[PDB]
Amino acid sequence: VPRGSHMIVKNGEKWMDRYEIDSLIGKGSFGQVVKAYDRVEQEWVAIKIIKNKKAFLNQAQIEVRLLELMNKHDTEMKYYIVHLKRHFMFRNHLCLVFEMLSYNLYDLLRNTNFRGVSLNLTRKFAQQMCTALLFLATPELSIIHCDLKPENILLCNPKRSAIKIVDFGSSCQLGQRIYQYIQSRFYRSPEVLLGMPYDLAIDMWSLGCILVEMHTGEPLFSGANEVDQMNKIVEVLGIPPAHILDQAPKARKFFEKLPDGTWNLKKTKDEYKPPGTRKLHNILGVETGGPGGRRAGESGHTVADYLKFKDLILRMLDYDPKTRIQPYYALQHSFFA
Ligand SMILES: Nc1nc2[nH]ccc2c(=O)[nH]1
Repeated sequence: VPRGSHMIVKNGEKWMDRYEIDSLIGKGSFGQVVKAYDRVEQEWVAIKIIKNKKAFLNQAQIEVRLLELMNKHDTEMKYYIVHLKRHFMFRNHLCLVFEMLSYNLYDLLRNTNFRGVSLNLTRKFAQQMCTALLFLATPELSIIHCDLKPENILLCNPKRSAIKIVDFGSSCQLGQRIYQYIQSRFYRSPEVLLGMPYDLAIDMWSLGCILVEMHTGEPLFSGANEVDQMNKIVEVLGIPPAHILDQAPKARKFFEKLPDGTWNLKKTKDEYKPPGTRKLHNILGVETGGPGGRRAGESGHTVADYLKFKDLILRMLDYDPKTRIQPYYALQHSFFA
């Protein structure tokens, strides 16, 4: 019995007279992902190999149950979610066989030297992500991904705009509270930072953050820790509404209630732009040629196009999860007309 939790996988070995192991795609907390040729089906697959560790086996069983639930649906909207072909035990590890995709949206931004992709390509990603979130919001699914980020959105083909969401390992269904901290910090909603109840609206928050980053090349809210994160959110969006902070278990981690009942930022131990003064209108360069002025004298980047993009993003970054724009209504926005 091996001492380590990982599977030993040798490039070029063949599993079960079927899978020809090519190479390592990625390592993660869960285990590893290997590129393999399925000689039976004559196609590339990505095999996600789960560590022999109880916590990761449990996350992976949730992942399998949620992906299989999604597969029973007929709608074309299910094809924005990575397809689980099958799963098996091999050398005492749970192995999930996925369709093979191309590189992730972070890799795409790196290939721009972090100058961002066009507003036209951003629009195509936005429309597909809003469709994927509408699918997850189907009542019988009610799935919260809980870890949307550029690294978890993959292109199907390196020369095309089609994308899929991957990695439902941290996912849950509406009403569940499983993990103490959720979402990647730069993409983490205010309700999660505040220790408030969370629903599918946390994934729309993440999507808003992602789409700005895809066009500017830089994360909207690049916090070094939860306090720095909330402070970067407040630079752009102002102090959250009182009706939210008055109910937030962790309001006093970031804010302080003054004698008159109004909320301000908490005093530091002893630097940010004043609340609401880092305007998204200027981050996007709506009137000034887009990010860094670089989109002036290119088509598809008009002031009208930028106002529609800014307006949709600010509806996705509503502090109030009850009023934040829902996928069904985001798809009807004039940005997609
Ligand atoms: N390239 C690639 N394809 C994949 N499909 C499913 C997961 C995954 C991945 O991590 N990389």
